[PDB]
Amino acid sequence: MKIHEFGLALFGEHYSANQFAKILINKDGSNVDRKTIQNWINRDQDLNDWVIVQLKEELLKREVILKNLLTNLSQA
Amino acid sequence: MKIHEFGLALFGEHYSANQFAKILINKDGSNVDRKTIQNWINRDQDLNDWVIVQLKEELLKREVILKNLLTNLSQA
Repeated sequence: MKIHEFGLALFGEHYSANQFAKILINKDGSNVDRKTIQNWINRDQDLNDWVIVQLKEELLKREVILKNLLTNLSQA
Repeated sequence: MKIHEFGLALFGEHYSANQFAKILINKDGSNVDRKTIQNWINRDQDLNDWVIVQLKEELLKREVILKNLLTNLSQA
C-alpha cells in the first residue's frame, strides 16, 4: 500500500507530508517526521503495518465526523 | 454557518486556509484567495451561500473516496 490513496481521503488532491506529520505517531509515542513521510512519497514506498493501522483509525474517525456534517446539512 | 466544521471534516484538527484555497473557486471560475479565507477562519465569519454549496460538494465527493478506501481495508 501507498500513502497516496490515504492522502486523497484525509487531505484531498494536494496533500503534503506535513499534513501526515500532525496525525502520525511512532510506536514509542514520538511524532513521525515530515521528512520520513516525504521519503515515502518520493520513493513511492509501501507502508508498514503500524502506519496502515494508524491511518485506518483516522479514516474511520473522519467517516463519523463527515457523516454527522452531511446529516446536519441535508436538503439545503 | 462557520467554516470550522468543514475544516474538521475536510482536513482535520490542523486545517489551514490554504487547503481551502485549492478547492474553492469564485463564481467566475477564478481561485479564491488565501487572505479571504484567512479572514473567515481568523474572525470566525458566517459563510456565504455560494461557499457552502462548494464545500457541500467537497463533503459528498470525499465520502465516496473515503468509504471506498475503507472497503479495500476491511477486516485487517
